Amino acid sequence: SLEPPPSTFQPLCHPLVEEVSKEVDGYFLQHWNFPNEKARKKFVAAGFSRVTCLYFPKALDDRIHFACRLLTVLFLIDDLLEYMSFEEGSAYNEKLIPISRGDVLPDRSIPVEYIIYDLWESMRAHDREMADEILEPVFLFMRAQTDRTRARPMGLGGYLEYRERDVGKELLAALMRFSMGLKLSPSELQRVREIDANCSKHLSVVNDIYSYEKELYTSILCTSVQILAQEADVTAEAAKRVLFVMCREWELRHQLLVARLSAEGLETPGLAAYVEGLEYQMSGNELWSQTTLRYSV
Amino acid sequence: SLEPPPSTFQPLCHPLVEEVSKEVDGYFLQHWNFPNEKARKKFVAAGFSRVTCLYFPKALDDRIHFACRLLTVLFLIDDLLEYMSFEEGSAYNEKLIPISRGDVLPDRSIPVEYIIYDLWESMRAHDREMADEILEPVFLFMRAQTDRTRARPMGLGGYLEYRERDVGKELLAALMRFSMGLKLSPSELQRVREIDANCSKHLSVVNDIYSYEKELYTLCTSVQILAQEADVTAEAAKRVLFVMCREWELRHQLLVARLSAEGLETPGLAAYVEGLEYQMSGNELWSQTTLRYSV
Amino acid sequence: SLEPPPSTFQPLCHPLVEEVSKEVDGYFLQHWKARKKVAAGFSRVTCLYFPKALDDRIHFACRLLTVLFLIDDLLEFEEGSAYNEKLIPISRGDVLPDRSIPVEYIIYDLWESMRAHDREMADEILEPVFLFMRAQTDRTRRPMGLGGYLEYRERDVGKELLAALMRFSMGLKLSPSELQRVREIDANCSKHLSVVNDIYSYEKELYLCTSVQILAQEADVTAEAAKRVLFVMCREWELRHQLLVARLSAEGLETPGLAAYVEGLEYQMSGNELWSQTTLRYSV
Amino acid sequence: SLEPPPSTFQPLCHPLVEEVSKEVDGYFLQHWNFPNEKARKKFVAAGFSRVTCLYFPKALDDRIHFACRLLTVLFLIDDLLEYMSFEEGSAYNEKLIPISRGDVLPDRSIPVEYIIYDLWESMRAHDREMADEILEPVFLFMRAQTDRTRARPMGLGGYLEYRERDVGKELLAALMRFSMGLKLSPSELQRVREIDANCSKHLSVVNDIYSYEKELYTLCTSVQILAQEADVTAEAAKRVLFVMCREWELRHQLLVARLSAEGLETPGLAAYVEGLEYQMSGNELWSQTTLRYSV
Ligand SMILES: C/C(=C\CC/C(C)=C/COP(=O)(O)OP(=O)(O)O)CCC=C(CF)CF
Ligand SMILES: C/C(=C\CC/C(C)=C/COP(=O)(O)OP(=O)(O)O)CCC=C(CF)CF
Ligand SMILES: C/C(=C\CC/C(C)=C/COP(=O)(O)OP(=O)(O)O)CCC=C(CF)CF
Ligand SMILES: [Cl-]
Ligand SMILES: [Mg+2]
Ligand SMILES: [Mg+2]
Repeated sequence: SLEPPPSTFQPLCHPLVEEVSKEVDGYFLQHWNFPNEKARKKFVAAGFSRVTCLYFPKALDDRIHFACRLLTVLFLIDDLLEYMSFEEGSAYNEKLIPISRGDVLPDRSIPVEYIIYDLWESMRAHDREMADEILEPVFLFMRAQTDRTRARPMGLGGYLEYRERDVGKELLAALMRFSMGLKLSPSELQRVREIDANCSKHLSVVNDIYSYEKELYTSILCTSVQILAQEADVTAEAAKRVLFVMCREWELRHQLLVARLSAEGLETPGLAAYVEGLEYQMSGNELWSQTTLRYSV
Repeated sequence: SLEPPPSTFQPLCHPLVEEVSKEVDGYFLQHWNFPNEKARKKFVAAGFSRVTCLYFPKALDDRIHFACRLLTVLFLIDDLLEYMSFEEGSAYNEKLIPISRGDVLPDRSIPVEYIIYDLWESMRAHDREMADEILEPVFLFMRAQTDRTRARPMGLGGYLEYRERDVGKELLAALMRFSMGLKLSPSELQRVREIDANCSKHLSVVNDIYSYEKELYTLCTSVQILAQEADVTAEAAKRVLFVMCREWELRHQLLVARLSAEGLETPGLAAYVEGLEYQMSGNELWSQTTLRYSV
Repeated sequence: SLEPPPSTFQPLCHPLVEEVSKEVDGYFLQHWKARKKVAAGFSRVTCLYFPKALDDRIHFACRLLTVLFLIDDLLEFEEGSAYNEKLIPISRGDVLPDRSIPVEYIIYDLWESMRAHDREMADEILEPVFLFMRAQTDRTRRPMGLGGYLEYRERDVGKELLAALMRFSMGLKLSPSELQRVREIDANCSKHLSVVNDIYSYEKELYLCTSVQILAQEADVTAEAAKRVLFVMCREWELRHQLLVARLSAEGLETPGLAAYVEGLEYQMSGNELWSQTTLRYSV
Repeated sequence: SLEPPPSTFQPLCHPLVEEVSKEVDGYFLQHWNFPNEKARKKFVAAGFSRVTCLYFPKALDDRIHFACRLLTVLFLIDDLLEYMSFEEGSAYNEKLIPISRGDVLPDRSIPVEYIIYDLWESMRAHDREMADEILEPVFLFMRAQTDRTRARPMGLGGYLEYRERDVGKELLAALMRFSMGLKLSPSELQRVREIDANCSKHLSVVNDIYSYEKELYTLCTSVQILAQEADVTAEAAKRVLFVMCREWELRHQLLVARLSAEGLETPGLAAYVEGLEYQMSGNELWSQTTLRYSV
């Protein structure tokens, strides 16, 4: 099989993983309109709350659950969208957006509508200012869930630059800041721009490495594995390995940029905690990619 | 510095290296026109025959000197071109091409001319049939020594496919077939087409990796390219490219076995495919030592 | 030899152009060589870009451009990012301008007058403007092919600054729900503006990143030859724009505000062309 | 539908077109094993010798038939290859090569085998020198008919650079020189490198413009690539590309004038570049009329 190269990074989980998993999972099991029982067992087996704790281990104890709820519903909605058309899904989420802003009261008879309205109302209660900060990142993501992918020849360079702007990863960085109470200033973010780009790249390639077998079932393939294999003319497996070393090079560069950021006296306490959180998203994303059933054939 | 990742390929120097060295080196130490003495000293150190012996280890004991000669003169000529222009250089070699075919005569007063003539007459003398096989390969190559790079940005893929056609690595393969008395038939060579590209690509990247510093002083190299596309330092890029070379090495082996499974292959190809394997490991050792890449 | 191919897009000019031009030019030419020329046609471009702008807002746009144009180039130590960055806080009004340095109180007053006419929409242009100003002062690049460049330009900031400034000029209120519906049309439009720009500014910018150089290399033809091919490509995007607008309408997603928005984008393209040809900024 | 933009070039056919066709047709009509009758009917419809007179309208009267025969057999062999695997076809043509060289006699009982042998035996008999001059161009093509295309992300520039090296266009140019009796020296050919690359792109793109739909059933053409990089329809890409083709026609005229103004144009090159012009004009008409692209 495939062996991951040496890494100075290691996966961690949020301390309250078990308590939150129970809480959040419980809520949805009683509120979410699940199809049959096999579905409820498939939901618990997924442990979305646990996935979230693996991504945001350094999240505040009284905030980690918000993230678990947020991602949980996003994962669920993403599954529903699978059985819908771009027109349907687009309209579906576009409706939940005003409900998320809290500018439209939900139809209490529809689960997803009040779960969303409630989740955001709850969030604004805990921290109005920061809760508003993640509104845009979330919608940007939601709208992207139903966007049509334009196919065009892309070399490794173009592909990687494209992933640097991935909205899913942008959502994770903004959600992580919320779960950690990190209110970074405009100057501080523009200060870690390279770090973010590098990280977003890491997360994506790691996903490509383990999601390849899945996507290669085409019964519109956009992945670094495919691109690196054709450009270097090697097998997909050969490309996966090469891509993995590249990822370690991005971990190194991360440490370099973090050292540079500090050496220049620009590492405020927040950025310190932030760039650390990012290190855990990278290691967390890797363990997840290696186990999640989403990538299972 | 840079630590090369594990390889199952091992270099090998041709046994007669030391003798063919004294021989060939001498031939040029009296015939070729060297400026002063410093030129000669350096020349000795460069050890072109040694370099050749590292690339063609399995070369027939009574043919290894030919190669050492062919590459010593090209290495020599190439060096002179660094002081000539695209018009001057293109003609310089363009003039030597006919004489090489034997269709023209070598002005005996002109070192380089009779050496090339004598060199070839000698080769057709040993093996007329094969001494010709490497006429075009050498020419197509000589003319390439004076071309002007075109203006089009290349990505990793474009650069690699481009290196799969490298005229130089093509010359090597041909000069090796000659040094090993391997008369491959057209149907065979094509059967190893992918094997030639994968190899040429391998030789070029290893070269890039060790020649980066040198070239960097003013660029078409896999190091700068991957460094820009992946957005990492040149060093990080070298490490990645090196691992990539190991994949090409593993691929080579597969291209070799696959060649026999779907129909075992003649001793010629079987031998040739092995010769290619030695150029790869040979080139690596060279790249790590040749002063050509030193500052 | 540059004979623009046929186009169905007809450029419009704001009827108050003459009025506002002298009005606006007469301003900076008081609060700012022996030359100063004008011949550039700043307020003139604005009027070609936003011909449907509201009569009482058209001068605002001319001022924001007459200043942004005197900055993009003109006054611009290849990292004088401190110059621009020192004008953002002022723009928001969080810092007062030294009545001595024109470029300062010009920005201040300018923005203060924009909020006073309409705060909401005035604040909305802030970010789009800063993003433009923050953009390009040198931070660019890796290997760029045609497709990469056009894709890069589909998300151009200046092109984003125009749509922003345009909505403010016409008093067009659009929700992200509606803007999201016109992403394709925006990307397409942004390309048209950038390539036309590249075609006529090739000489000036050459005195680099431009579709003219790239196509010339990839097709291996001269710059002028590339300009002609690029022009035909612009006519295709014009056709695509119409098709996209047709679709927006049929898909029942067209709303009055959106109907005006698209048509306005058409004006920027046609206007951008007429201008680029005449403007002595690229030495006609 | 698709209206071709203005052009200063015009298609031209060879005068002996009617006689050559008759001659070349009858020959194959009796020596070539046509499955039934439906085939012979189709065969005549193709007008292979008529296609040749369109591409080489300036061919010598006593040579144009050599071209028609050559293309006809290649066309036919291309069709039979469609019913063979890569390994099959590769071995099929790999056998006709040693035969074309005249090095191995044909099995007179197998049509394709003795039709090739005799053809080359004939050509050498008319101009041994030039005949051998085009052996490699033909073999380079034949071996490409059974090649596996390596798919990789490719932009416009990459695709065009690749087409400049198209073996088919190389064959037409080589075959054209043979048909026109133009023995170009190495210096002359090197002198028209750009011109050949420019023309090679032109023929290749015009083909793509008209073979798109055909290939658009259930991969590697300038149409799909430009449409995707510019985000326009394939139909629009075709209109843009056509204009580009006129630009290349312009480039051709300017390269000839410069090549002339620099005193580098010879009587042979003059006839050659004009021959390429008609190759571009002819290829365009063919692309619009051949049934090879229909449905
Ligand atoms: C992005 C996250 C939550 C967003 C909610 C959802 C449904 C994310 C899943 O969207 P994608 O995974 O990007 O499409 P994909 O499966 O890759 O073809 C946290 C981690 C999820 C990942 C999914 F890839 C990876 F980090
Ligand atoms: C195929 C030959 C040698 C193989 C060893 C190699 C890779 C020689 C390298 O030839 P170069 O194109 O100049 O790359 P470089 O920047 O000098 O390292 C013949 C020697 C030819 C020369 C001129 F081509 C001498 F450099
Ligand atoms: C270049 C030649 C003729 C010019 C007519 C042309 C442009 C034929 C081109 O047919 P293609 O659509 O390019 O598919 P191909 O890969 O060439 O089989 C002689 C080669 C003979 C053929 C017969 F099979 C090739 F098409
Ligand atoms: Cl030209
Ligand atoms: Mg500018
Ligand atoms: Mg410009």
